[PDB]
Amino acid sequence: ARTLGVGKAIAVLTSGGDAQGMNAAVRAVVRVGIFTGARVFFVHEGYQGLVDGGDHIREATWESVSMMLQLGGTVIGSARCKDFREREGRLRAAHNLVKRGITNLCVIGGDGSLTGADTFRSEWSDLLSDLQKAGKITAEEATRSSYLNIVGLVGSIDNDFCGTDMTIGTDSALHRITEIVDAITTTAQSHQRTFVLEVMGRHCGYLALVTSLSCGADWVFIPECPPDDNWEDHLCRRLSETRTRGSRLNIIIVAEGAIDRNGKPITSEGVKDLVVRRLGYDTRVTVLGHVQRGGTPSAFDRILGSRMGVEAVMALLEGTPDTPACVVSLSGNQAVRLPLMECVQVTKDVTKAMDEKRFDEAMKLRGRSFMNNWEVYKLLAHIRPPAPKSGSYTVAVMNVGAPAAGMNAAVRSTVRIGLIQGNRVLVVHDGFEGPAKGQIEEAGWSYVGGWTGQGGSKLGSKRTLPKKSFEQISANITKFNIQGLVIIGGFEAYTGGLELMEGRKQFDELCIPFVVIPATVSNNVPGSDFSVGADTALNTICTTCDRIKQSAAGTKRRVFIIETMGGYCGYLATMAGLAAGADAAYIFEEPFTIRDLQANVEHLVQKMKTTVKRGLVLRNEKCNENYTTDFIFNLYSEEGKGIFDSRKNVLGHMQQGGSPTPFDRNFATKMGAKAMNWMAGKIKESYRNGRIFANTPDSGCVLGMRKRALVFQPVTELQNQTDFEHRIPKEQWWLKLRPILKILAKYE
Ligand SMILES: Nc1ncnc2c1ncn2[C@@H]1O[C@H](COP(=O)(O)OP(=O)(O)O)[C@@H](O)[C@H]1O
Ligand SMILES: Nc1ncnc2c1ncn2[C@@H]1O[C@H](COP(=O)(O)OP(=O)(O)O)[C@@H](O)[C@H]1O
Ligand SMILES: Nc1ncnc2c1ncn2[C@@H]1O[C@H](COP(=O)(O)OP(=O)(O)O)[C@@H](O)[C@H]1O
Repeated sequence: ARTLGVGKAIAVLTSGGDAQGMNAAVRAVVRVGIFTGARVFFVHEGYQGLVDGGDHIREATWESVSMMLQLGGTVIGSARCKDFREREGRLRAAHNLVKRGITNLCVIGGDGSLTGADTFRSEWSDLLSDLQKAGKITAEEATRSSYLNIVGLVGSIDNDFCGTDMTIGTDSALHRITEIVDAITTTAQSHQRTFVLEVMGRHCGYLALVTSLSCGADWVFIPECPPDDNWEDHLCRRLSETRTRGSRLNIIIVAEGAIDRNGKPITSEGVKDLVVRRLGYDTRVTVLGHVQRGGTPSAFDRILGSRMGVEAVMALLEGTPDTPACVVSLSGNQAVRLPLMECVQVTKDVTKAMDEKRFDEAMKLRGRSFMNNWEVYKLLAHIRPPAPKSGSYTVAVMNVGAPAAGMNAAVRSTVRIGLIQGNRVLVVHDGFEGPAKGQIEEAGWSYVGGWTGQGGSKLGSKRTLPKKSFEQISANITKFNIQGLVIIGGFEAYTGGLELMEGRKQFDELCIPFVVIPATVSNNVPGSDFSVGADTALNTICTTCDRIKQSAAGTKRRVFIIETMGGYCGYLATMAGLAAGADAAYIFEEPFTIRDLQANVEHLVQKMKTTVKRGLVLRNEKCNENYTTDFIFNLYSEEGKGIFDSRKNVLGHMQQGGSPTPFDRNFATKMGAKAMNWMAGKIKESYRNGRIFANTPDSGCVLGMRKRALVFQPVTELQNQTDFEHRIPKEQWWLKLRPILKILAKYE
């Protein structure tokens, strides 16, 4: 309760380099801290200000952190303080903390900033014994002894720190690198242009690799897996092969830290020389640099910051004199608290691992998804397909339902990995209306050329179901020889999937296996924590929310009521509501009585009266049939008659050809591969009599992200896990957030 951090005060601090999201993190720490009834002190300019003092440590006020969520970089400012690397420095800062009573330290930094704080709470003890030779009164110390616990949120655009699935800013970083390539690409038309982007990457190929998977990079260079002997030619033959195969351009991403087998760095510029001294085409080089670090923070990063924030402050109060250092982290999509040292003493271990030419090892400590992205990437950018024909299983891929950003990313993968396996792959136009009307065709390796970035649905999707036309489809699945189905779509994908099983009872043809890759703006599919194209939507809501809000700022003291999409699923609403820091986001999964609405409006008002000048009120397009937008609006209006102005617009259904964000492109890529892979199997094990017959419920699935790993779940199994009238899954991880969303809004 709010009786947790009373008689307790904490110092927050950025350190290291600006990472879009640090502000949101700070804000969280400030507010949740003040909320725990504790006191929060700012401490400007990284570890410096802590070393310095007085003027560098103002006390934080609630209002102090508004207008931050969306602001790039750090407002509490960061520095590089070399002073802190030595004891004297600490003696100095530690002095400054005990002088103000602060006993809790929040450090939002990185591999370094972290290990600094790390090796501080460490030898803090004697630091006190030392401060007693004169320093301060042993009385202001007696009761401020062994309780200086510290936690550390990892900000970092290179996302290298070991232990967390995402560091703050890297999504944003990814966005930047993408926007460029996005452009660098949509207009290179004019000669076989060959770009050479050099992205951030000390001793970490993450942004490097990922940017390559989204762009459809022709070649990459990553620290952890050096090209070893040969290659120039490899890359030439490559860039050369693709030349004849037809191509407007080439993109060769290069991690900064790009080295060769021997450690003697491969230079972006050198790559350029090569590609020209050999095949010679206008080959240019760009070196993004310190921009990747700016721009405004993405929904994810705004959100990740808020989450880590609270996790930090909590870890800070629940702290103890018998507990080790905390490093809140995202993991399996749930916040964890990992031991600081363990983390650092490891994240470090990956560099050594690399120092010694032990890259297989380096690649190991990175392990996770990394290794996959790697293998999957090489595969998809791959030279080309081997010897086809023969008794190759043939699969069909289709889209079903409302369109999404990522569908093309998914289809492209599904097909390619398909051909890499040696299987035939048909492509279906217009979801189920497809096998039915029979608009099916074979997809060659190019059919999906550079789709990865294209939004909307190249293939065509319709949310119509299949039952009413099994005759037709079964007829076609028999004529085209479809013997496996990969369905990319949303609730109708799942729903039409269940509709398939039933068919297995009446039709032999239907007795093939099928996977369902979730692609829905709304994130309403049972089976996964995230569908594809959700971020892309969620990232557009956020944007225009910020616009609407931070606009017409002339009228001053005004409130906006915004209605987001998502049917009955209040994911978008809830998430955006938290990313654009709205005072309230009325969603369906959490019913509200008018006694609430009031308590809620008799609340924004008390704010529009004092501190705040702009109000944000988000409402799910279905949170409730009577308390309509128009209801909420007028209620919010009248009630704020004197005090403020207020307008209300309905975003409605947009993102027509909305280009998928780096994350959706990746998510949609990792999957369509993971499925065409899994399907290779089921078609294998479902063959028995020179016929293929799946009639188990192991075939026919929905592939979803489940707190930590993808899992093929059987449709029939999810049924009692899903509300069908509202078309929303029954368990929704994110409802767990609402509270933290109401906290940052200063409620309860
Ligand atoms: N080993 C260390 N001991 C003490 N402070 C450190 C250490 N490493 C880094 N720092 C501090 O972290 C801040 C920035 O270091 P950097 O190496 O840039 O960390 P990061 O990679 O997390 O941004 C500076 O205040 C620096 O003094
Ligand atoms: N845009 C995002 N929206 C939601 N979660 C995200 C986003 N970006 C990263 N994450 C989180 O980071 C986790 C770990 O990512 P990871 O396994 O390394 O794959 P990638 O290499 O695609 O990040 C994702 O599974 C997800 O939980
Ligand atoms: N797109 C790419 N970017 C960077 N390296 C690549 C790419 N594609 C292939 N390679 C590298 O080519 C080398 C050989 O490719 P591989 O698939 O192992 O077949 P083979 O070893 O017979 O040439 C590997 O080191 C692989 O990492």
